[PDB]
Amino acid sequence: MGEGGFGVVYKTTVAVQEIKVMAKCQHENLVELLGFSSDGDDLCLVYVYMPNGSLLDRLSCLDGTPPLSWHMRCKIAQGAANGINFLHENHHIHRDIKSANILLDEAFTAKISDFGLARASETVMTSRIVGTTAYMAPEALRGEITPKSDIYSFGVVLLEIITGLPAVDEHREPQLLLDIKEEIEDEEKTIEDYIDKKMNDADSTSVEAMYSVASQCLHEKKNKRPDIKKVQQLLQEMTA
Repeated sequence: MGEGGFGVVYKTTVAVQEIKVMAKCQHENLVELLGFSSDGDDLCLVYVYMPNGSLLDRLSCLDGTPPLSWHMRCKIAQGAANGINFLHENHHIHRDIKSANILLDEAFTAKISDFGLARASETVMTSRIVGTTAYMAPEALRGEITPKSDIYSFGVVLLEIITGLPAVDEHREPQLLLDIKEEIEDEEKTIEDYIDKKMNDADSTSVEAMYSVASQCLHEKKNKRPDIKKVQQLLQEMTA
C-alpha cells in the first residue's frame, strides 16, 4: 500500500505504543492487530487486511475505483467518529487523524489506523512535534497534546469527504483545504460550490449539516471545539 513515510504497509489475507493501544481491543471502527514480529532489527505489525484501502485513496478514486456515494460518505464519517470516540472514551489521543489513516473493509466500514504516535491522556507539551501539517490544529503544531487536536483534524477529514479534495495540493488555490472554511464564512464562495462533483445523491441539506460539524471542528480556539461525543450526535442527527 501507498504509505506516508514511517512504518511501511505490505500486502487468510493480511496487512504487514501501537501494541499497548491494541491491548484494549474489540471495536468495529478501529483496525484489528492479528500479531507482530519483533525478533530482528526490523519490527513488523500484522493487521486484518482492508480490501478497500484508505479513505484518501477512495476519495481520489485511486486505480479507477468508483467515486464514494454521499450515502457511503455519511456512513464513513459516522463510523470514523465512533472510532475516535472509543479512543477518547479510553483516554487516548490519536495525534494523526486523517483520510490516509481511515481504512475501509469488505463493507466500506471506517476503521481508524496507525496508533504509533498515540498518547494516553489519563494537557501536555512536547519538543517532538508530530502529525500531518495540513490536518494539524494550531496548538498541535505548537507542541500541545490534547484530544481537541484530533477533533480539528477530523474537521479537515469531513471537508475531504464533502469536497473530495486532498487536505493539501500545491497546484490549487487555496493550497490548504481548511482555508475554504474562511472563503465560505466570508461569503465569497458557498459550500455548494465546493461539494464533490463525483456524486449523484448528495443533497444540500445533509451536506450543509456535515459542513456545520466540519466548521465546529475547525474552530481555532481549542476550547470552542465540540467533543467527539457531540460530533457523533451531530453526525447521527445528520441522517434523521
